[PDB]
Amino acid sequence: YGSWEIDPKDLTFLKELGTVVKYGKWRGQYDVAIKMISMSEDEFIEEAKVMMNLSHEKLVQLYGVCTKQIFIITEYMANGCLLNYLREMRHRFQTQQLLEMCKDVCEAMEYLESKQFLHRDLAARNCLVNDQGVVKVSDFGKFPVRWSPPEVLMYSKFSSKSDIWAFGVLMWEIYSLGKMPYERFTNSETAEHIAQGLRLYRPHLASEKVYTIMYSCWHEKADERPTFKILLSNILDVMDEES
Ligand SMILES: COc1cc2c(cc1NS(C)(=O)=O)=CC1=C(NCc3c(C)cccc3C)N=NC=21
Repeated sequence: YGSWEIDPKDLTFLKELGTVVKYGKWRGQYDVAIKMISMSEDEFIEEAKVMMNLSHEKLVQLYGVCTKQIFIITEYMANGCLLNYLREMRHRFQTQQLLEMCKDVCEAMEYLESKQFLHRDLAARNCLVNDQGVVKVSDFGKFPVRWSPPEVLMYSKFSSKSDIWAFGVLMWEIYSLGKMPYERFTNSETAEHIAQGLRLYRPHLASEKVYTIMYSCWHEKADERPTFKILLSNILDVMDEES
C-alpha cells in the first residue's frame, strides 16, 4: 500500500489468541495482534479503506498490513474481548468502572458519528479491552436481533439511530456483567416483544440515572433517540454527580 505496508520479517508470533488471530511483537518493542486471513480481494480492499481512514483513542488502531503473500496488524488489547472481561468474576467491578466502559465506547461512537460512519454491529462481543482496562470498539469492516431496533428488524432501516439503539443494549450488557440480552427469549420472541414496546429491565448495578440514559436509546420513534454527543454529555454528567 504505502507507509501502511509492514515488513513481515519484523513480526514475531508469540501466542495464539483465537479464531486466526495471534499475539506478537512488531519491530521488537511494540505489542501487536496479528490476524491471519476466507474473503475476496474486493472485500479485503474495502475493509482496508475503513481501517486506514478512521483513527481514535477508543477505536482499535491499525498499525499495518502484509499484502504481498496476508496479515492485518493492530494495537494489542491485553484483556481480550469485553464480553468475557465482564463475565470473569475475579474483577469485581465498581459501578464507576462500568460507567467508564460506557463512556469509552460512546467516545468511539461519537467519533464515528462525526465521520458519518455506521458501525452496524455494536455489541460487547465486538469490543476489546486493553491492559489499563480501556474499552475500544472494533471498527473492522447470525443476525444481531437482540441489538437491533424495530425499524431494522421489520424494514432494514439502518441509520445513526440504530447504532444508538445498539449502544443502549451494550450499556445493559455492561451493567448486567455480560448477560445475554433477553436471555430467556428466542430471537423471534425478542423481535415480537420489542415490537409490542417491551424493553430490557434495569440491571441491579445500574442506577436510575444510568438506566434513564440507556432507556433513551430505545425510544420507538428513531428521531426521539439522542445522538452519541448527547449521550456522552449525559454520561459525563452522571460521572460528576454519582462520583
Ligand atoms: C489476549 O486476548 C485477546 C486479544 C485480542 C484479540 C483476542 C483475544 N482473545 S479472545 C479470542 O478474545 O479470547 C483480538 C485482538 C486485536 N485486534 C484484532 C484485529 C486484528 C489483528 C486485525 C483487524 C481487526 C481486528 C479486530 N487486538 N488485540 C486483540
